[PDB]
Amino acid sequence: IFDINGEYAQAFTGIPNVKHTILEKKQQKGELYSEEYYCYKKIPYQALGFAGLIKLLRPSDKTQLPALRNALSAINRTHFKSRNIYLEKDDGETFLLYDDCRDTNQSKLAEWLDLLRRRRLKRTNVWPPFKSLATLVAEFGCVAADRSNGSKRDAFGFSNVLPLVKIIQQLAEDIRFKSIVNLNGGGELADGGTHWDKAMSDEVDYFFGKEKGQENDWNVHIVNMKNLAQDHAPMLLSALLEMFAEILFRRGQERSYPTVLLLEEAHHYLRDPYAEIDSQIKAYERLAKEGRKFKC
Amino acid sequence: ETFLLYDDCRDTNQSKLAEWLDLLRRRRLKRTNVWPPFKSLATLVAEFGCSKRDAFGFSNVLPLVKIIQQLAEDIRFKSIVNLNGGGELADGGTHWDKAMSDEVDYFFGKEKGQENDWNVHIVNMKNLAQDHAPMLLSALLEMFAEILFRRGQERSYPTVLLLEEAHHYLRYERLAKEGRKFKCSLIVSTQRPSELSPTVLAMCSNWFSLRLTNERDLQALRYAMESGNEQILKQISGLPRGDAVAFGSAFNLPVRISINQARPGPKSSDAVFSEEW
Amino acid sequence: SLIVSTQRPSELSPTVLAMCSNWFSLRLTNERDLQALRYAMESGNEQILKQISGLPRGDAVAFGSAFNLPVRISINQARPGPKSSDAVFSEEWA
Repeated sequence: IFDINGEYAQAFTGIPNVKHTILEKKQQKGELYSEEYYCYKKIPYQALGFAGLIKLLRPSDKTQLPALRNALSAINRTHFKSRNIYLEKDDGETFLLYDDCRDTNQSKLAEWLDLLRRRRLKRTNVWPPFKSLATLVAEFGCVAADRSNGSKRDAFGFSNVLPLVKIIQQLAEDIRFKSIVNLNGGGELADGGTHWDKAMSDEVDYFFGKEKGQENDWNVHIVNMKNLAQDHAPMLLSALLEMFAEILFRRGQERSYPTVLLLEEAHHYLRDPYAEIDSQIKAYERLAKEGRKFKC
Repeated sequence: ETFLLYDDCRDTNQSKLAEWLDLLRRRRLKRTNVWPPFKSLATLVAEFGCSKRDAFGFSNVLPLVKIIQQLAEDIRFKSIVNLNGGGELADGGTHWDKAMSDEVDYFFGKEKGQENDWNVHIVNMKNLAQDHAPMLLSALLEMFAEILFRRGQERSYPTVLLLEEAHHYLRYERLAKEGRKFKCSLIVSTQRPSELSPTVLAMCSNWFSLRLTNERDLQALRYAMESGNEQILKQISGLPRGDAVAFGSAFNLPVRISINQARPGPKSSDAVFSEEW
Repeated sequence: SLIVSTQRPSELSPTVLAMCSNWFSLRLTNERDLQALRYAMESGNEQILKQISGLPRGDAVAFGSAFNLPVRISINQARPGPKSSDAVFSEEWA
């Protein structure tokens, strides 16, 4: 059941074999079922998705699309520190700089692009801070390298991207959204080289469940909250539909578990009236189509 | 002299790019013997989006390139279209006809005079996404019609087509009209006739109607009759399962026929909720 | 002078059918076509109209300014006739 407003909790007291969640310790038969037995759950900012991040970035200004695409595409093979903007040398020597914005040895961007397309560069195994994406976005577009033995600085591009940088950083500087994200981190990494499979298997196993022949602890998954967002809640609720549709399609007929959903008040969030993009329409249309293929 | 096209709007040697684009316009290059990938068109569009240059002019081409870059990577669409490329190309200016003809000959039977290794061509498409299905199916149908136009009657053979749930993809429209001329036949099966094309229904010469309840479905079907009567429309609303009402050019009077059962039955898979436990 | 041959009176331009001094009508079961014809039908003639909905093969109703009075005509076959192709799929599937 995918609740929206917190009123069904009143009448559902005293039901055996129920897993309860609101927005490790497991109890069982022999203990009464009552209130004030709630848990918490947090969603990170990486789970929104590549298409979701693109939609929230809403690139509709000149040549910002290639910059955003390459900024999002240049995260696994980028060397960056907290406050040290320098270019890693292949030979080994280090020429340190300062925080000042000055053009130095940046002509090797072509070499870095060729090397990262070759897929023989050192990778990054840390959890990227949110401000890293903003730094990468701000970095591209400003510098325009010359053809040979020269440089050119243009303030027109900086003026054009000033609305871009303000709209991307001011909205990210918010407090209403900040109360539902957890930064504890400290997960674990699996070796073998197929870690990309793990990066999706973890959530499809924990949040969605296992396949037949295996054992999962929770059998019902209630989602309910009191805090509501006027312009952000429907997107986040619809954000879960695209990932679920992708998971259901990839599962195939080999693995498929029956699921009964009870989404409520669809017209509030299924079709948002202040948005023009029709991407979500195909998303829930495909989800509805997939509801027929298997037991859903 | 060697030149390469870039990806991230790279500006390199713009003085000699003008002669490159002029030669490309006048076609003074070397022919390629392989099929480029589908993103080659996107790269060409980026190159052609374009002394000093103004970003205002280049800003006009963002929607198509962003749509292409947001649609190509999807597994659902990539599961259907083959983007391997690199196919062998013949020398000349009739490459399109060969590529069309190969697929048409393989999929929709062969030309008159050539023996075939089959007589029934069953096609299973249950995983195809209906968001992209109608355009592909309509394109295939119109390509078949365009190929059939050149064939003529003297080089054609009788063909029969069966289409279940045809209202989804029947929505480009010349196949039905030219079917009589090019010796073709069709069978339309559907469940909501209100969505059927207004012209396609009138062309049909025989009618089989089962239990149909909605007024709008029987409001338009009333409007598109040519050889029926008004004395059987009442029994439509209460037709039992397995009973049909027929009127056309095969019966002197309309007949209430109970259809015989054909063995074996079709693949009707039932999701049992108690066996799986 | 013009001769109009058609099967859908509702698909004709409404101002050209009324200009025709004479008329003909073979079997027509669609009510919307019969109503369109009756919109330009001579008054006082109703019994022959009931045959129009049920005229058998090759029967015509003649009413106009070139006939003494309406009559149900049995048209006679002319030899040779039209092409009458009507391609048959059994003969090529033997």
